[PDB]
Amino acid sequence: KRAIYPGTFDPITNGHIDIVTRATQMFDHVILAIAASPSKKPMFTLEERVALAQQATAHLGNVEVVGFSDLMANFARNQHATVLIRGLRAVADFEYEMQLAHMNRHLMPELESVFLMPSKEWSFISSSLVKEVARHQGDVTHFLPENVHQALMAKLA
Amino acid sequence: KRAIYPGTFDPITNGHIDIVTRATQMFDHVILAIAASPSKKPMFTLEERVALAQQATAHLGNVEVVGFSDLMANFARNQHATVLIRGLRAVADFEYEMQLAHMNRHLMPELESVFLMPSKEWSFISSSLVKEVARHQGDVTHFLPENVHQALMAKLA
Amino acid sequence: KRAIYPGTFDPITNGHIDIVTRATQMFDHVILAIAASPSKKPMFTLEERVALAQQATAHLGNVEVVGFSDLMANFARNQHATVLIRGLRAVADFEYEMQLAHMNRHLMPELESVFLMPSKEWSFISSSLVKEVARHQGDVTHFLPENVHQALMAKLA
Amino acid sequence: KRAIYPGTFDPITNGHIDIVTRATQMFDHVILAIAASPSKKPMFTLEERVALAQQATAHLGNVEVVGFSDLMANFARNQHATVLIRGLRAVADFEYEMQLAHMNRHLMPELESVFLMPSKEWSFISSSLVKEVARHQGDVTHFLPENVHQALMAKLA
Amino acid sequence: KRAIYPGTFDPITNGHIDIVTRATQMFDHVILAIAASPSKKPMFTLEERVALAQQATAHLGNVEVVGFSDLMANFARNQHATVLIRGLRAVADFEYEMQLAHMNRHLMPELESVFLMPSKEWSFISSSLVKEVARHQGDVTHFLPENVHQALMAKLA
Amino acid sequence: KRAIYPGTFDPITNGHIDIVTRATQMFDHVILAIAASPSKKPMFTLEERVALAQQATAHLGNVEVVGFSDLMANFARNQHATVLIRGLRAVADFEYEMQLAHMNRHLMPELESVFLMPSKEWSFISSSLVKEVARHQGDVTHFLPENVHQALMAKLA
Ligand SMILES: CC(C)(COP(=O)(O)O)[C@@H](O)C(=O)NCCC(=O)NCCS
Ligand SMILES: CC(C)(COP(=O)(O)O)[C@@H](O)C(=O)NCCC(=O)NCCS
Ligand SMILES: CC(C)(COP(=O)(O)O)[C@@H](O)C(=O)NCCC(=O)NCCS
Repeated sequence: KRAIYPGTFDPITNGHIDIVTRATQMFDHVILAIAASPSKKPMFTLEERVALAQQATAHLGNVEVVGFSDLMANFARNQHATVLIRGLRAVADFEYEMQLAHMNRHLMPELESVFLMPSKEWSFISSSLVKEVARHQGDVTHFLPENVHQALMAKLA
Repeated sequence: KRAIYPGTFDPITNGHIDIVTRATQMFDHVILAIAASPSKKPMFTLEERVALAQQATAHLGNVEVVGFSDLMANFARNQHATVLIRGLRAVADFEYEMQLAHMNRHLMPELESVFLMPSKEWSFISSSLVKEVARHQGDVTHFLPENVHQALMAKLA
Repeated sequence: KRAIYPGTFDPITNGHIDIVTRATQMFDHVILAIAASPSKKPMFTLEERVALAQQATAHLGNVEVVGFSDLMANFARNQHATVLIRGLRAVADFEYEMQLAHMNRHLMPELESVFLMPSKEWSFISSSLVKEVARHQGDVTHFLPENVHQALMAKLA
Repeated sequence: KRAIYPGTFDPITNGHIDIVTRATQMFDHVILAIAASPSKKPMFTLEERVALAQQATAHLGNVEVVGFSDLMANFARNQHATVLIRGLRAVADFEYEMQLAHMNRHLMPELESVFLMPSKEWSFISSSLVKEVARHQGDVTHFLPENVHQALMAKLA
Repeated sequence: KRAIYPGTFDPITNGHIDIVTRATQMFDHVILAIAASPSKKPMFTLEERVALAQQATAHLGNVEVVGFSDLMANFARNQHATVLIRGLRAVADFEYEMQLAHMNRHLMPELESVFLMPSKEWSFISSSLVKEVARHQGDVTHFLPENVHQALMAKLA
Repeated sequence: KRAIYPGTFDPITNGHIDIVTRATQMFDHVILAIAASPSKKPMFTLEERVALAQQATAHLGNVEVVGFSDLMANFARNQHATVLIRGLRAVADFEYEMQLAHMNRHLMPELESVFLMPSKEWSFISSSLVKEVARHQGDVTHFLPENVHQALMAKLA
């Protein structure tokens, strides 16, 4: 059972770690796929995001961090993934998640979308807000792995 | 991995069959657990709902149908399940799901709640709606397993 | 074009009057159909709700008030209606509406469900809320047609 | 400023304690008003719910617990309150809140409805869920004040 | 009865065709109005969008495809439209649709907003996602009229 | 009791006036804080927005209009505010408001978020839509204070 957990992870947060950890307990191998070509230019580059994610999940043996470009479904297919991990926060855009799941099912029926729920601790935060806050002189240490915290300070300095 | 798909299944519809089927393709064994749910004054008795579900899933070798009146978390632990399956078809079916999911996580942290999405075909139906239509002699053959439709027909009028 | 505005109308409020009025300006004939809805244990009998609605819409020459206990789709077909009217005032009043709408489309595909939006003035009221307030002797004259308020006053205390 | 926190509190949970506490830090005096709510067939009698709330808030010197069967707006006016407190933990708990809020504003315009947000810890619980879990002998000590848990234990089984 | 169905239609999809077709069955004349001056620059130009829409609705006799600039309400007024067609997908932003409907009612009270529901087949897809997917090497043939499909390939080539 | 009511107020609307007025009736001093460095470039400059807001709230004695940059929470802290005013429209993005409230609670626990509800009159409009409409030759006089109306005409001229 190969599962894929795609996203921009710009940067990876404790919420992401929470989700991927829960996934590794259900599936044999989990590919943490980092989107290589966003439309929004990232705060961190693909290479940086991959490095941060690799370090943050170094302790997770069955987790593989890999960057990818173009369509996520095409990458999942080539990686032979049959499970698509999606984190559902309390503040998630449910309607959007439904569009995404149905579109991905259309593109690759053999890839089953599964939604996991993070701890209440990370159920109300998003990478978008974390960056915004950090960029505006706010403390977001609590939401990030130590390595990501150190990298973010250098990035905003 | 042993997964438990809990619900009232009063009656089990094609929507439920859709969800349990996706579950069996993902996990080794799936226990479709039917709760007594007396506070809901079910149309069919627990024994009836169990028989209907057993027949409706006879073709699924990895599905085991069982009834229970225990606390969901205790039953899951006692059934040796570590994954809890629930279907998501609408926003309303999200806030309520998070409460149960977090409550179950509190009672049994190792029980991971997984949410699956049904086919577009069954995204707008529920046991409740099917029963209401049937109570008015409307054709619901399209939404129920054969044995269940017969049972529902016989149960009414 | 013949349109049918179905509901329990227990009792019909100014919100309903608002919707049916917008309906008459759009379609040639509008049938305000009151469902028996026994499972809801209506405050007023079907006969009472029909009389209240008839009086409350006496000024609307294109509105016909009728009661029914049949399957909504069959009644619509038998009334020669091809448009089904429903009001939308909130998100909750959307997911539930889509289920009925898709179920009715399944039973009678030529019956097109149309959703209208009430005035801001009636966007937060419902028959249920009005009754609850009235049960506590609160002033609800503002939300109900004159004849309906009298009837509600008489019905209670 | 005198504020009134109305609800059924059947039973009062740690979530309610969280909300009322935030209320006392904001307003001089807070009246936790427990509605009879007979249509809800409360588990505990009004007298019982009042006693449970009184004990659960004994440490809060600015909180006054009272029971009422009157129209919420009239009781608020008669209690000389000008602020109405309500907690928000989910979307569902928003559309329903706006209806009551606008209805109360109609009955008593000077009564300003204020919405507070509970801690993440209590964002997914409700009296209803706690009771359902307790009816199945599940451990709910974590979500209820000590005296309330004892009372709930004694009330059941 | 003249109805207007406004949008950017960039490009027109099967969901749009579904909605406009349902509209032509209720109203005498339907103006498929294509927004001429978006803020987001279109994938296809206004002229292209009009050509694609005209071809895709060539079989619909009472449909008129027309481009317009500035305020939709001002165009509707000059076109003497009294019905404003809005498609409501399951994944629609309901709150936004309410803002839009109320703003348009403020601008032109004589223009009544009517919401139609597409088939379940097109209830979870948006032009936004279709473009995104196509632009990233995904197959979206299923969601577009043949002529639109051919035009999109040339556009992305 | 010092409360802060932050926002971009670009420009200030009747909805904003409604909310700040309700706030001044509950708290001793209200700081209407205008965001100085948005990401979206404003229609009106910070200086203009402050001037417009000052004029529009000139009649409100306990209201202080002040511009601020960087993190709102840091400004609130330095201003010694303990109440954070948030307006909740019927068309509000509730999930987003929850993210914001929780993030701000993390940043400054002593700042309590309180949500107020505007009149039904302003419950379905946003500054975003008002600007869009005005920019496209639509009448938005009804939603703005006279001074803001005059300033907007000059701005778009
Ligand atoms: C049956 C169900 C899964 C709900 O499913 P439903 O929406 O199909 O009725 C839930 O009510 C349940 O778990 N019941 C058993 C009693 C219990 O433990 N309840 C607390 C659940 S958190
Ligand atoms: C009465 C109503 C329109 C619902 O309206 P309501 O929200 O006003 O109670 C619906 O329950 C109905 O159509 N009842 C008739 C029985 C039926 O056919 N039910 C299936 C509807 S899909
Ligand atoms: C008790 C409550 C505050 C609702 O709270 P709840 O969600 O905790 O049950 C409401 O039902 C109420 O105000 N009841 C008193 C009767 C009344 O005036 N109802 C109309 C309220 S608009």
